Amino acid sequence: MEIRKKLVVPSKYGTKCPYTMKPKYITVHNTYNDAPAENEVNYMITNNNEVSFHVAVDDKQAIQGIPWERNAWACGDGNGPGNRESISVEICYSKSGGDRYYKAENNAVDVVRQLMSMYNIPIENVRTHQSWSGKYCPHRMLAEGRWGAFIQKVKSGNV
Amino acid sequence: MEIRKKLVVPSKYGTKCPYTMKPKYITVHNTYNDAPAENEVNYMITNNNEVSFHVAVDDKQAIQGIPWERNAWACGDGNGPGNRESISVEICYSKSGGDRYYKAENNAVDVVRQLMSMYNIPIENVRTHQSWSGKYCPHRMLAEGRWGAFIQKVKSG
Amino acid sequence: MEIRKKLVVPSKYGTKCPYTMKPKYITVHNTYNDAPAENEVNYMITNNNEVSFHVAVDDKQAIQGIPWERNAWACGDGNGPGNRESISVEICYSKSGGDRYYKAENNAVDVVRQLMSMYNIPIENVRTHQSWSGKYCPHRMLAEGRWGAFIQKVKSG
Ligand SMILES: [Zn+2]
Ligand SMILES: [Zn+2]
Ligand SMILES: [Zn+2]
Repeated sequence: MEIRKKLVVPSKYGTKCPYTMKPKYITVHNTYNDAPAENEVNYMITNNNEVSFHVAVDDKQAIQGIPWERNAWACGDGNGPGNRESISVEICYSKSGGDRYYKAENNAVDVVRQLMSMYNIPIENVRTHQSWSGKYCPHRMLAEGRWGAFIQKVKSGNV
Repeated sequence: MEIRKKLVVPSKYGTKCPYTMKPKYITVHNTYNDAPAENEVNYMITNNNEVSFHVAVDDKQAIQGIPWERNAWACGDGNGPGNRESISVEICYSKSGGDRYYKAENNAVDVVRQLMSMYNIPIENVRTHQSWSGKYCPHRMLAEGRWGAFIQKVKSG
Repeated sequence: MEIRKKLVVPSKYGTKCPYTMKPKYITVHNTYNDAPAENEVNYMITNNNEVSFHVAVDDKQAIQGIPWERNAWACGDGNGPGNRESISVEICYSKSGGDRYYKAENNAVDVVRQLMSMYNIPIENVRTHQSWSGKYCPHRMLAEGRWGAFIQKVKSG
C-alpha cells in the first residue's frame, strides 16, 4: 500500500525531529487511541509538544509525518538507540480494537516490510517500544500475544 | 478493611486525575519510603505534579486519594492502559521493611480483593508497576520474591 | 586494575551526588558512545546536570568521578533503589563497539569485583540499568546477549 506524505514543516524540526538519523531499527507502537491515521499525523505535526513518530497506519492508509532519516521522539529513551536510530510505526485503533485495528496491524506488516527493504534493516531489528524503555507498548499486541505472529508475517509474508 | 477517603480537591483533577476511567486492572506498588499512608496521601493530593495514585496502605489503615473511576499517574506508561485503566495501590514502609511493611502488605491483599469485587477485575488483571513500564516496583516484593504468594492470598483468603 | 580518582568538587554535590549511600547493588551500563573514560568522567564532572555515574571504564584505565558512598543519577528510577543504592559502572566505546569496547568490558569485570569485595555486594546484586527502569542499557551487552557471561566472569575472575 502506498505510504502517503504529510510531513511536518521544516520550521518545526527543532521540536519534532531535530537530528538526522541513519535508520538501523524499526519500532512498532500501538496508538492507544481510536483515531484515523490522518488525525494521528495531523495532530502530531501541528501541536507544539516534543513528541512525534514517523508513520501512522490505520485500516485504510499509511501516512508519514516525519522524514525517515530524521529522528522522532516516541521511544522514551532520551538520546538512546530507540529515539535516535529507529523509525517509529504507529498502529491506530488499538484502544478499542475491533476489525479496524487488526486491519491496521496487517497493513503495518506491509509498511514495516517496505522500510526494511528501503533501509536494509534486518528482521532482528524490528522492535517493540517496550524493548527500548520498558513501556507496555504495543499494548494490544503484547496483551493478545500477537507480536510473534506479526514478526513472522513481516519476515516472509507476501503482502 | 475500611478504606478511608481523603480525596484530592475537584479543582485539581486536571493535574491529578484528568480522565474518567473504567477500572480493568489493579496495579500494586511499594512506596520505597517509610511514611504512613496518611503522609503519602497528603503530599500526593496537594503538590502540583502530574503524579498520583489511588490508595495508600500501611499497617494501620488504607486511605484513598483519587476516585476509583478516574485515572491516576503512577504506572509510567504515559497515556497507556497502565495509567488509564488501572487502579494503583501503594504499600507503605517498603523502604526499611519490617513488621510494619508485611502488615501493610496483608492489608493491601484485602484492599485489592475489595477493588476486584467492586469492578469485577479478575486475578490475572492484578499487575505490578514493573509490568507496565519496566520500573523495579514493587521493589521489596520483587526482591524477596513475594509476588506469587501475594496473588494467592488475593485469589483466596 | 587501579581505579583513578577524578571526583567532582563538593560544591557540585547537590547535583551530582546530594545523598549519602550505603552501596547495596552494582549497576552496569553502556555509554552508548565512543569516548574514552577520561572524557566521559571529565565531561560528567564539568557540567552541572542532574546526571552522573560513579566510575567510567575504557580499554585503558578506570576513573571514578563520584564517591562510592554517595548516590549517582544514572538508573533513571528517580529516588528509587537503583539511583539511591547502587554504584554505577559505565563501560566506554559501546556505540561502535570494537576491540576497545570488549577490552573495556573485561576491565569492567575487574572494577565490579573490586567494588563487590569492598562493599560486600553479592553476585545477585549486580544488575543492569534495564532492571531498574526498563531502559535498554547496557545496549550492546544486551544486543549481543553478553550479560550471562559477564556475570559468570565476575563470579570467578
Ligand atoms: Zn510506543
Ligand atoms: Zn510503582
Ligand atoms: Zn545505563
